[PDB]
Amino acid sequence: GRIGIPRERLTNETRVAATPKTVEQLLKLGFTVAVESGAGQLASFDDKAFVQAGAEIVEGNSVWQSEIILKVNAPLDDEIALLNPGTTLVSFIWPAQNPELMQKLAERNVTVMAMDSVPRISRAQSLDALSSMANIAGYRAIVEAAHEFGRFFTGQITAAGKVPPAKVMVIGAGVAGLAAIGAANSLGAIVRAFDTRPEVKEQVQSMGAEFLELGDGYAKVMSDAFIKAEMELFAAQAKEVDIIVTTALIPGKPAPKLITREMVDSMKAGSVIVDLAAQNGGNCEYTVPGEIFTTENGVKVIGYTDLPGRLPTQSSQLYGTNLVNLLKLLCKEKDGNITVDFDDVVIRGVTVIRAGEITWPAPPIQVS
Amino acid sequence: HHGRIGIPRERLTNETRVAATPKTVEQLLKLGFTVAVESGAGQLASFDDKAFVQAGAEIVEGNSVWQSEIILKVNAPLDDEIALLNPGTTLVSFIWPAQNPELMQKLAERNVTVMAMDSVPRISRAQSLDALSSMANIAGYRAIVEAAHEFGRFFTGQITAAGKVPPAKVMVIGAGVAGLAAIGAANSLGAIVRAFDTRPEVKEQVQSMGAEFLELDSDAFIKAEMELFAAQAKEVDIIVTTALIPGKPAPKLITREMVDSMKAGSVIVDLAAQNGGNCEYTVPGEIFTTENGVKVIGYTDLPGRLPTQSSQLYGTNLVNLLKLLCKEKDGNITVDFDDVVIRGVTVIRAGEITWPAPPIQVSA
Repeated sequence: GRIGIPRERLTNETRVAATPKTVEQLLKLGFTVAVESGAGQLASFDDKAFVQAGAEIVEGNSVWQSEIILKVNAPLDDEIALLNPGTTLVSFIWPAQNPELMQKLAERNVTVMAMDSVPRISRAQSLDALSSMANIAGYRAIVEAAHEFGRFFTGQITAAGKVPPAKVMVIGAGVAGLAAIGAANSLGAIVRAFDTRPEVKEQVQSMGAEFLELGDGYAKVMSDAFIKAEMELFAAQAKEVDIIVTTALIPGKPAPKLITREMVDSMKAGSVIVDLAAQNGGNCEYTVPGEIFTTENGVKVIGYTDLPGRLPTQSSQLYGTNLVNLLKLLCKEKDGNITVDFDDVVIRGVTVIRAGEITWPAPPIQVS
Repeated sequence: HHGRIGIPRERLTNETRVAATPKTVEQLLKLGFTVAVESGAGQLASFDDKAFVQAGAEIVEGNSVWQSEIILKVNAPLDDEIALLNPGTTLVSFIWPAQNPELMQKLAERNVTVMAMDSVPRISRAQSLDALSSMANIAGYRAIVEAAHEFGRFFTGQITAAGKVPPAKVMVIGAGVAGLAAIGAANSLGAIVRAFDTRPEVKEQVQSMGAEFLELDSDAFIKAEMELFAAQAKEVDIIVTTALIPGKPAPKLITREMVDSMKAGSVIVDLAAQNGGNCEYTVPGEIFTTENGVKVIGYTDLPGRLPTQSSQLYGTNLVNLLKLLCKEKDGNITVDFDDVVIRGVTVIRAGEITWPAPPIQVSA
């Protein structure tokens, strides 16, 4: 029952699937652990920190001689061949967006658990890698914004006068949005947030932010009238806020253009936009994914797509913990053995390949 | 023109600040002056020509800015700028007369008056003019912004579904203006802050910010001070060090061995870098990453990395000096050497060197 933690080989990836702390937890579940030399380096975990935790350090491709492989990103083409039959791989996969990856992994005769496919039910929250990375992203977004911003975020009285607080608008109050509201409010900004779902109002307000206000709900938010009013709201806000964080991103779909060139052009010089939808084209029309773009009117549009990789220690610890929590479901006894029980809707949801046969997608959850 | 203030574009390599903003321009006109800003002077600080024009300034090209009765700058004029200073002009900028006798001589020969913003006496009624404090305040804030950007973990403690994350631990060395601003920024990010200062009178300030005022236990004092830092280096994630006296080599307070003992991924922001740094690993102008994975931030331009704020506060410092110099609000400068504040700041008066000012009793 050996778990292998490979070094992440996707260029510029800084995260690792286990930390010294998560390795201790993995051993308490009866597994042994091998970590590939250098795997945690960019996340500030040296080989010897892993050895202190009770892992064995291995070089080269011998980490792939393991019953279980825990990774962040999916095996590259040249890593798929190193998966041996009967191995359980746990990583991000994105099966819906990667049919060819699925076929390649299936031929290897492994069991694959995609961390993007954890069911969004209450009991799976300790396993939800998407929420873990989103929460880090929202915090990191405000750090990135403070870095690029040329003014105090924090209102204060100095001898040379009273400085006002920065004004921050956050579009989308899902997990990333809320984290951004939280970090912004801690820095003493006047925070404002918009979300199409009225249910989140009370949550947004408890964090200290203003909830912005403008045939089922779905039709409503899709209608020309609502979309016109929403664009008007954003145009007006753009004129008075210093920082905008946009988070409206659905996996696999192009991101909606909520912040147009014209809105950004209306902004005060030195303002910052952090576009957390950059990996799907961005919520902002000026966004160049992977980069900061500066407009003619002096606005910095931040479009990095690796915010969690920019908090690599935190992301590795939280993601690693998500994996521990999945393995707690897989290994209820002492004991180092994995049981893929499809009667557990969380397991069923996450398991996208089982012994060489594609089991994705799972059915709608319908429980008695 | 008489009563015209010229705001030149800064020429110093990589300078992003400007000596006036649209808001200070509004204040300057309220004092009876007119204002010419050299085109682009505010660009790097996010003040475009149009914002100055909207505030009431006139935009001028290159040299025209020097045809003003008053010139406000950040950095001292370069040789080719000095030659464009006309007799009777009043120049306000950082000057650093001790470090620059040659410059003092060249300005004197132009028969100008010079107010050195580094020479504001450290008495309480001059706080609103103290450009050194404005900049130190900015640097402490920005030091924490740089630390958070480079740090690979949450500063802020947090309960998550995937675990409870403790807050970052921050040690600030020196609780003068910059140290206190660092404390404040770190607090805003939810960090546990500890601070050390040799002056016991800052204890209540530090404790009032919810920070721990570290205690000890001349060669006995230094050794116990180094033992505190060595012990704290093993526990904290971020060290901000601020022990700097203008014109003097910075004491090495954090040694290579101390940094070598820290948790990997830790960050040091060394605000004494411009005088060699308090950290032995510091490389002024750069981040140096140690073999054990600690980032040592040695930037010497923290205020230039917050240029909009730096310009605003410094520009206000200049307004407040002109409020003293222009009591009638009529666009006329009157230098009154009975006021110790003006006597201190005035380093050349109409061609005559007046620095150093007679000895004075002060603060800190």
